[PDB]
Formats: sequence, C-alpha cells, structure tokens
Amino acid sequence: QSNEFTYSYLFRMISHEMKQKADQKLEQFDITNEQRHTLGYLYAHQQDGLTQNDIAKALQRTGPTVSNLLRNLERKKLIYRYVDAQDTRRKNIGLTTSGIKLVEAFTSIFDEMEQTLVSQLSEEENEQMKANLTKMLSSLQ
Amino acid sequence: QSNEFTYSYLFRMISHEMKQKADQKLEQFDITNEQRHTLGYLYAHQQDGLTQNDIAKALQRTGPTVSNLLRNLERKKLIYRYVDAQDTRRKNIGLTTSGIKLVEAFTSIFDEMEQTLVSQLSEEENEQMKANLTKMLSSLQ
Repeated sequence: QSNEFTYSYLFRMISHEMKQKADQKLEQFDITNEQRHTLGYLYAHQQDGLTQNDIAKALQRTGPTVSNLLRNLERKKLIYRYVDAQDTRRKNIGLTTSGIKLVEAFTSIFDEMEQTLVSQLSEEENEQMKANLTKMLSSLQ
Repeated sequence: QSNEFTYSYLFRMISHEMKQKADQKLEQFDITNEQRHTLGYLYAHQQDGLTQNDIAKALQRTGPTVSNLLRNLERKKLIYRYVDAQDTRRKNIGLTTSGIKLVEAFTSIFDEMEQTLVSQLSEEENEQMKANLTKMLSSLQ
C-alpha cells in the first residue's frame, strides 16, 4: 500500500529517473536527438526508396534543414546514397552497416527500460496500468 | 487497450501536463518555491511554538538563509511573531490570516490535481495503481 503519495510525485519521480537513465546512455553517442530520429526513420522506411524530399515530408521539416542533417550523417558514414535496383536512373538514401548498428543500440536503451518496467507486473496488470494511464492523461488534456 | 505506448512516454506526458498546469497557477503568487515550503511548514507545525532555529533544523537550511526567508515573508505580512501564551518571555513565528489563506490556496492546486486523477479510477484501482507505481519506481532505484 502506497496511498500516502500523490500521483504528481510518483509520476514526476518515475519520469525523472527514466530520463536521467536514458540521457546518460545517449550521451555516449555523438548524435543529436534530431539525427537520432532521422536514423530511426531510415531504419523503418528505407525499403520505400527514399529521397531527401520524402524524409522532409515525413519528419515535417524544411529542405535545407534535412540537407544539413543528411550531410552530417553522411560525413559520419552512418548513411549512404545507393543506386536503385529497379531504376538505375535513381538513388536512394539508406543506412550503412554502422548506421544500422547505431539505431539498434539507441533503440535498445528504450526497449530495455520498457522491459524492466513491464517485468514488474503480470500481463493483465500491465494492460490495466497502461489503460488507466491513458485515461488519466486524457483527464489532463 | 493502450498497449502501443511505452511507459516512458506515458509517464513523461502525464508528468509534463501536471507540472505545466501547477506551474501556471503558482505563477500568480509572488512567492518562491522555498517560501512556499516555509509557509507550509508553519501551517503544519506552528502549534509547537517555533523559533528560527526550529525552522532551519526542519527545512535543513542554514541560519542566514532562514533569516532572509523570514524577512521577506514578514515584509509581505504573511507571517508574524507572537508573544507565547505560556511563557511571556518568548516569541513564536506563525502565519497571519493572509498567510493561512495563501497556504490553503496553493495546497488546493495540488489537491485539485490529485482528486481529478483519483476520480478516474475506483478505490481498488487507485490502490493498485499506486502500489504498482512504487514498485516500478523502485525497479529504477
């Protein structure tokens, strides 16, 4: 029984701890948050055969912004531009092997944290907890 | 079912919304967080007959810090020094009427938030949620 604590305190403490833990792990990679999001998007959609325009449309950013971000990632050798297998007139942007390994590394930070939490509860309890959390969030929005 | 969201996201969003809401209300009072904590302590313990020493010992702060704090609050007429009913040699620090009203006002910010959340769940669900939250928090500590 933990009835002596407010929700505000519990949610603040939990959220603080998760952020601090994730941030300390992310600080070991020389990559910005926006670059991380870019690499993740490539991980999830590069099979589509992506142009810079596709990436801008997806990340909802302007062209020059996307150009800057791709330039830095390409310099770091985390992405590459390939010739397309079905249309040799075209090039696609995709991850390099090191880009793939990098995305899997920063995703595992988040997956490991989620699994630690999930393992504290039975499957039923986890489903009830997430449903109750979204109801609560909704009552604040 | 809300199984498509991570705990990190739900806890971050809920914690953000609560902080934002509380902060917006707190911004209407010309009082610092530390002053708020001082006023609350007086609200909770002024019956003991408090000196500045007692307040420092309780707030875990040094004497000069406490002195500065009390000066600002007394200037704002939120606290007063009384002659003690049992021992006329001594004076006690306590809230004024406007101090009491101010403490009740800021507490209500937090009480209202807690009650909105509590009202989303049954009594049993609230007890289970708080217990699960502390288990989760401990798995991070």
